[PDB]
Amino acid sequence: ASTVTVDWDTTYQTIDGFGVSEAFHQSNNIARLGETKQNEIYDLLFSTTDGAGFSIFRSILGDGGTWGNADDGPNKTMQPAEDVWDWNESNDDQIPMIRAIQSKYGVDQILYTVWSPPAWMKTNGSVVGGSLRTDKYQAYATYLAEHIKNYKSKFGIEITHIGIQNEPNLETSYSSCRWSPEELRIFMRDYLVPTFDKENITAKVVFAENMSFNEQYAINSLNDPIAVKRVDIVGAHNYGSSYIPFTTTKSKGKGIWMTEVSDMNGNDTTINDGLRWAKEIHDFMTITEGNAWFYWWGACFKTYNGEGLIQMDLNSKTYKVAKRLYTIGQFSRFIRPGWQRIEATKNPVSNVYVTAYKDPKTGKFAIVAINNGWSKQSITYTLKGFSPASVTPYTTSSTQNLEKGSDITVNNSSFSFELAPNSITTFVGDTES
Ligand SMILES: [Cl-]
Ligand SMILES: [Cl-]
Ligand SMILES: [Cl-]
Ligand SMILES: [Cl-]
Ligand SMILES: [Cl-]
Ligand SMILES: [Cl-]
Ligand SMILES: [Cl-]
Ligand SMILES: [Cl-]
Ligand SMILES: [Cl-]
Ligand SMILES: [Cl-]
Ligand SMILES: [Cl-]
Ligand SMILES: [Cl-]
Ligand SMILES: [Cl-]
Ligand SMILES: [Cl-]
Ligand SMILES: [Cl-]
Repeated sequence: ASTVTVDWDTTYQTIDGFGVSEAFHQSNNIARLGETKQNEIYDLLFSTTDGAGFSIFRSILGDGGTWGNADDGPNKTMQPAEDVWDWNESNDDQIPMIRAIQSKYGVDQILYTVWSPPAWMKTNGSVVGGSLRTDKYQAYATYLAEHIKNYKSKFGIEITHIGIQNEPNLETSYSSCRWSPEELRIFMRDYLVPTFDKENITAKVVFAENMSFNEQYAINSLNDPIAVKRVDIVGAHNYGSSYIPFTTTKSKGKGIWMTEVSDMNGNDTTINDGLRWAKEIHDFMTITEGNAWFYWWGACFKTYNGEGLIQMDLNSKTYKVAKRLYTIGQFSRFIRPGWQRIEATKNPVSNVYVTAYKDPKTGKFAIVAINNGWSKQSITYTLKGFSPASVTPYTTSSTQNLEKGSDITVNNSSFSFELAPNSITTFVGDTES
C-alpha cells in the first residue's frame, strides 16, 4: 500500500542512451556462431521490439598489439608506424557489425575507446602497460583526429564519440596506458583542443574513463579554460566503486557516461544478478543523474563470468542469454536517445526503486520500478501533470523476460500494480495520439 507520484513538469537530465561493447574480437565471435545465431544476437541487443534496444555501440580503436589470441586479442592499428598509415578496414573486426546494426536497427551513436596508443608512442614500446611519451602528445592528437575523419571518408562510419583513454589509472596485462590527471590536462589543453579545432572535429570527447566511478581524473581539465571546451562527456567505469555525484562535471554543464561495468568475479545469470544491474541504473540516474549507461560486452565467449550479457560457447556454437539483458532492457528498450528523466518517488517502500522518463518531442513516457525484495508490493502510481488513458507493463522476473502484460487502465491519472518479489516492471504509455 505505497504511493508513487510521477510529475510531468519537474524534469532532470537528458538520456543519451544505453549501449554495450564488442571489443577484443567479440564481434567476430558472434559471426563464428553462424549467420542465423548472429542475427539472433544482433536482435537481442539492438531490436526495440523484441530485444534490449541498445542505442550506443562501444568499440576499441586498434592499437596493433601482439598480446592475446584470436578469441580475445587486439586489432591492428591504422597507423602502425609514425610515417605509415594503413587504412585497411580489415584491421577493425568491428566494422561489419557496425554497418549491420546501423542499417537494420538505426543505432546512430558510435563510440570508439582507445585502450592504448600504438607501441611506437608508448614509453615502454608496447601497448601493454606504460604511458604515452610526452614527445608523442601531438602524434596521438593527430592519431585521434585522423581516425575520426578517415573512418568517415574511407570506411563511411561516422564516429560520434571518442574515448581518449580506457582506465588511465591501470596498467593491465593487455592494451593499457597510464595517465595522470595533470598529463590529461596538458594533452587536452595543448594538443587535443587545438588539433580538433584545426580539423573541425565535431565528435564529442568521452574523457578518460576512470576505472572507479569518480571525476577525479577530469577535475584538472574541467577547471582549465581551454581544456574544458572539449570535455564534452566525463566517462568512468564502476568496477569496485559506487555511484556518486560528479560535482565539478555538473557545474561545467557536461555529460556523464558510465561506459563499462560487469561481473568479472562471479557467474550469476539469474534474476538476482539482473536486478543488481537494474539497481545500478537506478542509482546512476538518481544520485549522479548521468546521461548514458553501458555494460561491458553484449555477447562474449566467456561462459564462466558475467563480463557479457550473452554467453557464447564457441565449441558448440551456442549462446545463453542472462537475465541481466532483459533487466537492463527494461530501461534501454523504451528510454531512447533524447528522452528526459522526470520526477518519481525513488523509494516508495522497502526494496522498491522507481524512476520515470518521458520523450519531450512525442509525449511518450516510461516508468521503471524495481522490486529486489522478498515481498509482493502493491504500488499506486499517481500521474501529476499528464493523464494518459492506459499503460502497458513489461516485466522481467525469474520466469519472465521483458514480457508484455495486459494493458492497465488509468483512472483519473492513477493506476495500481503489484510488483512481484525479485522482479522489475516498466509501464509504457503515450500522452499524444
Ligand atoms: Cl537508437
Ligand atoms: Cl595487431
Ligand atoms: Cl579497406
Ligand atoms: Cl605492443
Ligand atoms: Cl595540470
Ligand atoms: Cl585546472
Ligand atoms: Cl584532467
Ligand atoms: Cl573552466
Ligand atoms: Cl566540443
Ligand atoms: Cl557536453
Ligand atoms: Cl546494485
Ligand atoms: Cl530510437
Ligand atoms: Cl519488497
Ligand atoms: Cl494533475
Ligand atoms: Cl491488454
